[PDB]
Amino acid sequence: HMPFEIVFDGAKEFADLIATASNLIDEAAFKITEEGVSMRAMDPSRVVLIDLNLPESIFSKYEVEEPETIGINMDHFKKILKRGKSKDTLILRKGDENFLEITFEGTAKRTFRLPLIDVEELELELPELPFTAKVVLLGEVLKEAIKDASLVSDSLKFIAKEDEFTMKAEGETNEVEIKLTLEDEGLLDLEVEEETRSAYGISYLADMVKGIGKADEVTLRFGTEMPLQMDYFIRDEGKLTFLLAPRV
Amino acid sequence: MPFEIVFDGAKEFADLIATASNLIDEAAFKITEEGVSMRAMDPSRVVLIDLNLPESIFSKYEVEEPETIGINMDHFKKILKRGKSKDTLILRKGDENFLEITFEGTAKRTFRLPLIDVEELELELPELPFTAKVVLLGEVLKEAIKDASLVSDSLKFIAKEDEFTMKAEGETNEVEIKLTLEDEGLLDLEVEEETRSAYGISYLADMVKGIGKADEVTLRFGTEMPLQMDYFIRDEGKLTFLLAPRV
Amino acid sequence: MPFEIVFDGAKEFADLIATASNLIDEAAFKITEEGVSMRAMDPSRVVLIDLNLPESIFSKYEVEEPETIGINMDHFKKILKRGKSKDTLILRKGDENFLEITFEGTAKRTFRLPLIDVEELELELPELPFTAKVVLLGEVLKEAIKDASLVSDSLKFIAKEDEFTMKAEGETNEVEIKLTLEDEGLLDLEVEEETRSAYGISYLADMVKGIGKADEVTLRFGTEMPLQMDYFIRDEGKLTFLLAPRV
Repeated sequence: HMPFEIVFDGAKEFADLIATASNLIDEAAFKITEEGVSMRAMDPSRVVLIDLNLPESIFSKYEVEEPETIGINMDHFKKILKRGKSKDTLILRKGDENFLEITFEGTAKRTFRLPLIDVEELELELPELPFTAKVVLLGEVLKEAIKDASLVSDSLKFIAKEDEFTMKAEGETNEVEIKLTLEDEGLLDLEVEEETRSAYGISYLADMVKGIGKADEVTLRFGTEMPLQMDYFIRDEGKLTFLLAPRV
Repeated sequence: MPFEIVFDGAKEFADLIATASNLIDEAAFKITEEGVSMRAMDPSRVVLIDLNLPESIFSKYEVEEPETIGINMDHFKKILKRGKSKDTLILRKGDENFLEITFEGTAKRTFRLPLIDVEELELELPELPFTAKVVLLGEVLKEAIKDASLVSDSLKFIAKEDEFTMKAEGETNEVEIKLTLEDEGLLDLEVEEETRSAYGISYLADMVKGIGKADEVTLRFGTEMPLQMDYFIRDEGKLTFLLAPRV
Repeated sequence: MPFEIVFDGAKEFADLIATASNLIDEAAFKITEEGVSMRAMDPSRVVLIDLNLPESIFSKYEVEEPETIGINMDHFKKILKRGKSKDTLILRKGDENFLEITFEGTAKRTFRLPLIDVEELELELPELPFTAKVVLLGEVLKEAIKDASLVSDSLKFIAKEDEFTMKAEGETNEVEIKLTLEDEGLLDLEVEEETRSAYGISYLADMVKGIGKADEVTLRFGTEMPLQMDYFIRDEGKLTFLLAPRV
């Protein structure tokens, strides 16, 4: 565990990224190499897989001597990261000691000391899955549909056809459909190999999109009775990815 | 029995229904060729509400045959709360027995709302001998009710020739809200005789919860008489509360 | 008739009373012709609090009868939270035992807040040998108190000739806020010798709750001495907390 210094401009954007990921997980092992920071984790129900990739190109300073792996209490990390202001600089620094030093530089110099726990890593791989449908769309639409489907049901059907993406949720007698064509604003891109249907639990969906903003582009990939893969991009270089198991 | 009604400004429409459903729970909407109307009482039969929306405030108004539909107001409120200020609202009914609510904006979002049948009542609004008419900004009204709640649970209205007063007194505390024509918040006053009545704050509070700050509100009342309070939606639709006085 | 005081900007006045009520329950106001003054302790007898409002901050200040009134701060605060930022606040004491509070804006609103008899103790705001003085933005100050609240119950303050340093430590975790004259949030630093003290966060939490981020706070303290926190009210008035230290 050699020392490193990592620096990020915009402490608030970082917090909101960490907060999204932390919605599902509680402890995570961050891999720090000379190429970037990568975190890969499942939530306790072993239904969501989170994968964070922050290449070194999104950091204003990235001094990493030797590749190591630190364990972080995600909720404690978030309580601290939430004190960052939008124009603050975030500095994550480790010395010889077994804690993390999180510093905010702006109107003052605020320094926290975050104790480094140990996390047991699972053999977690991001496999190449045969997704038959791909969908880029505004977070605004996505956040909307999960909130609207929550009014009716616990699960949300996704239905992708050559020219229309559709979410649908059926309750005791109440029903909601959201429908999107390339003629719509919310829909940026739609690639369907074959007509594709699948369903996913709103509870998990609500937590994955909770930290996404109305303005962001989200990519969806999914297949008939296959995982849902949702990802968006951080400073157009970092990537946050969720893999979500279906309802069967 | 199909129809199609289109309203530009989904969020405005919600604010309207949300004002109505503060006191109502279930309503029959009368859909005719001239507009949509609804007349409901609250559970304690203290308040009559009367919503009229002429065809001229809808962008598209296609009604084949006049009809009446009953709506669970609370469910309808929940769905209407999902519209954005720039969405277009579409109220469509096919030959089936539910209500298609649709928001066209960044996406097409469609809800099916089951209809219900509603105990309708000998609901008529006779003209009553009001001796006082006040017109005032909504924020003056919302203020004086929120202020009065701190002291009492009744609000006394008192009109003389050139002063309008709301007064609320408790055991030791007391608040008074005086309005004269010189004040920006009063837009009009007409009093034929000195008028005094009192009304409950619980009901009043709920009547104005959904009223904008800069809305023009009209109050008509009379000594130991009901309080008629109305204000306009888009200058052509009208919302009326009739409120029973206190002893 | 015994006095009439007028203050343009009711919400500004409210926010000031609201600051000094986070610690105080009852208080005696000394109304002289020079201005209004107020000096109270919190129930712990740990924070001394002292408010002074020179008559030059009031648009109208007529005092016939210099006297002293007693006020239930929570009741006063409930009323004062009803003034709008464009309201004119009026305080009238007539012959009787109540304080008439008026908001003049879009309407005339009047409250009668009943006065009370407060066991006014003898409170001297003494002079103390402070060795460190710091001026800084509320934003910094409120953050440090929130930050430090995630770790500990006390907050060390540490002034050296060049840097000001708040520091809170628990069993495992640590926060540390450091300010030099090169930082935008420090505006004045005057240190006579190296100074260190400690204070309860819970009390610091309430003293700053009502302070705006744009505000300018003056800290004076010395080793194991009270903490003196000033912030000014329209440049003429002064609010002053005095905070017994933690050992």
